[PDB]
Amino acid sequence: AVAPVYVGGFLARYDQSPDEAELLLPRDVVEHWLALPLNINHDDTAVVGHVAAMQSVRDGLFCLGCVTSPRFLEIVRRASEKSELVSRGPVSPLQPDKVVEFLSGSYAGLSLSSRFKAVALCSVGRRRGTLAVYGRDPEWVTQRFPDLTAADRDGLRAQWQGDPFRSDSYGLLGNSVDALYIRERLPKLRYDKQLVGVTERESYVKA
Amino acid sequence: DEQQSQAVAPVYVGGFLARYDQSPDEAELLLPRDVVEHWLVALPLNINHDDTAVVGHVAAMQSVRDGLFCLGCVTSPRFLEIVRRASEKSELVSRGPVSPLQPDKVVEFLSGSYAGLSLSSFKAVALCSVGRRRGTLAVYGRDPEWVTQRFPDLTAADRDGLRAQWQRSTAVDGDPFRSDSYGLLGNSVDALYIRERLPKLRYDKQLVGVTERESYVKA
Repeated sequence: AVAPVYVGGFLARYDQSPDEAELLLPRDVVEHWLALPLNINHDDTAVVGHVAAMQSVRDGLFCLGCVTSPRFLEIVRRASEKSELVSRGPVSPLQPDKVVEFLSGSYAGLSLSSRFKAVALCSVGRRRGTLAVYGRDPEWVTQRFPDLTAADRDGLRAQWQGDPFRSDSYGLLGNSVDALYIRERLPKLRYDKQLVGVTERESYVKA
Repeated sequence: DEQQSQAVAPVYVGGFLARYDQSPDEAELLLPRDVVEHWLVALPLNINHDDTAVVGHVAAMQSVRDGLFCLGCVTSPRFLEIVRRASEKSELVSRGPVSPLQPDKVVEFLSGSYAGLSLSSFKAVALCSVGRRRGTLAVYGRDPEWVTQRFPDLTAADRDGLRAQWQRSTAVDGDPFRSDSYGLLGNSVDALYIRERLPKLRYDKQLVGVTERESYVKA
């Protein structure tokens, strides 16, 4: 469980038009700019790992991150054991993985904060199509996305191939109540799941 | 530290455990007035039906015109301290309650997290994210009278009945809470996937008229 956990997904979809103008992120700007810390919902006292790769592809900006913080993984491990959702396990093929499943359930989205400053794991991203996919092997995670080509993965593989977490369970729990009041949280996540062709039938995605 | 102390003071919670005017689709959730009044020592108060998460006790239970109403008291020092620490790391709580009300981090976190009531078969009363029976909105407050007053359906007669009960030292209490922050965190992801959580909660609030009053309810 405490072993590293990889997370991948789109930080932005070019064909997607943001609601707020501030979330506009065109291809040329992204390509022009192309390690970023990985934190929990933009709280820089909650860094859990780092972005291990970023690739601008046909449909958007894809990234792969690695959750390495032992403190964070341990807190997650303990919490996962007290989750009814986690206890239900994944769908038929995949084998149970409490930590990966808790992470899939709690932080189902990605959020690129451009103050690029950091990638935050959050309950749902503010940009659509930013579903977060967790797994123990980065190849497997990248393979969860149909839009990526072999050439796309080669570029990503080339990249990914003191505990920074200064928060606690209390902080994560305080974050959880905020998550319950995010409007259209599940519909957004399902929309994202649809847009990137990821199913619960071949991943740990809970939405 | 002084305010920190107030935060961990007792929290009362009130609301209907069942609405006689609501017909549930599932038979296991049926709870008729005659059955309630017949069955009608303090019941334990727990978090989402977890025996290892008892946070207090029920201080009053009353069958009134519109359903079964109950009042409970959250007393566990450990649970309250956990909640206090988490409440300070919540954007929702930072925004505060509707104007006139005094901010109360602990009361607000409880109002946001465990907005529903769920009566288990009487064995216990559980604070949950949303109850399976409709109209089971949970209302938190520092004083029993105030909480009871948030419900327009209760008459002066109804309150006098409840009051007599809570003014009356339970067997539930040292600290009965045998869980921790990790336990509550684990449970919080479960709540994120309950279907139509917010709509149900808004329907509940309007059904019991808590909308017509001002409270710490976040839904």
